Amino acid sequence: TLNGGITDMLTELANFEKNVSQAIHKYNAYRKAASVIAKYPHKIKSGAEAKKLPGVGTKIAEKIDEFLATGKLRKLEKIRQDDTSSSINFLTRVSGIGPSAARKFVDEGIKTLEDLRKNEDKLNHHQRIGLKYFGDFEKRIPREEMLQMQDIVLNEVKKVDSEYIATVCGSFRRGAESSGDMDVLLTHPSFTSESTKQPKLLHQVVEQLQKVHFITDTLSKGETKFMGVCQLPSKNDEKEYPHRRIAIRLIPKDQYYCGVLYFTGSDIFNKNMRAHALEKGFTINEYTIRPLGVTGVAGEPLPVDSEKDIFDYIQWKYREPKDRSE
DNA sequence: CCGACAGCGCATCAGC
DNA sequence: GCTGATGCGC
DNA sequence: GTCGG
Ligand SMILES: O=c1ccn([C@H]2C[C@H](O)[C@@H](COP(=O)(O)NP(=O)(O)OP(=O)(O)O)O2)c(=O)[nH]1
Ligand SMILES: [Cl-]
Ligand SMILES: [Cl-]
Ligand SMILES: [Cl-]
Ligand SMILES: [Cl-]
Ligand SMILES: [Mg+2]
Ligand code: NA
Ligand code: NA
Repeated sequence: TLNGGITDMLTELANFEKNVSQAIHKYNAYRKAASVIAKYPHKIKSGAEAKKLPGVGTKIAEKIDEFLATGKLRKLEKIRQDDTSSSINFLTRVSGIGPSAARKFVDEGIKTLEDLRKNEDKLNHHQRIGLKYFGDFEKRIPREEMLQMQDIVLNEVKKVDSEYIATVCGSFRRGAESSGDMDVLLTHPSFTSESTKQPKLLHQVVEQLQKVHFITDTLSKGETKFMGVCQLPSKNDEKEYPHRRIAIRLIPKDQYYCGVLYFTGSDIFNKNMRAHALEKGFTINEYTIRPLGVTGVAGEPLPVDSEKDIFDYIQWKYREPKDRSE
């Protein structure tokens, strides 16, 4: 946190652009600016010293100069005072409600937690669960809790079928001391890029996790992706753990390294890496890395046997998960 | 300038 | 019912 | 909002 103030300001700017102006590129520019300034190993002394970083342009440079001078940003003062903005911004904190739905509620005059609660009949399922656990979802997960959750998830998966491999990814895999949610990569040998020799693969696991009351709620669910709610069991007389977001992603087993690379993140590191891929003439997704032909179209999956081969293809030295926290 | 800016699964709706 | 577009999240 | 060509 050499520049906690600056990166905070840009995050806020990013959030405003995304949630209020629905200007998704401004949002990503601000987020890239914050990321790169966050790993910059010096206390920034000026807008111009910042301009030197890539992703920091002129507009962001003046803003940073303004911030270093006054301790703030007037553009943000105004935004904070603007009732309709703060309301829309607030509503997009409920899982399942984004910039559009938030703006639509605020039009109807639904602009607070109280308002949301008494208009529940107006929410889709996801939004309704998001609201249920609003408070809990605001809380981070200490890694110590993640270790307990991991041990539950992996042991219950092994119980359904010892063939499953479940790998906790996301910020946990990058060694963070706390995580927003839990992201779990799932593989079984019956599901490859060549075939689905068994159905319900994800269902079974979800079912087993619900049966032991680990999974309490479902936000959305398909054949290969689950997003719902879970809870550590508490002890006698013991106060309950908060409810936690959980993602479970079933990926073809012969496509694990591309899968674990994707799910390990961070989201900004994934973006940078994939952008660099395109520059090298490749496209990377959670399944494969493919070459782009002159025409532009993606070719056939290159052979991959380690996270590192993907790094090799695009001429990046390997970065351990802990160093992918952008 | 000016186009590109990562990639995609699931829920919901429109239009048929 | 379907596909295609959009919203929302990982 | 920023950047590469
Ligand atoms: O826009 C996204 C979002 C997520 N992802 C990936 C990478 C990421 O680490 C993973 C899990 O997504 P999260 O939303 O859980 N972010 P993360 O786990 O890295 O941080 P945290 O959970 O601690 O808030 O899925 C993307 O590639 N693009
Ligand atoms: Cl934009
Ligand atoms: Cl400010
Ligand atoms: Cl792979
Ligand atoms: Cl693919
Ligand atoms: Mg996570
Ligand atoms: Na720059
Ligand atoms: Na939200």
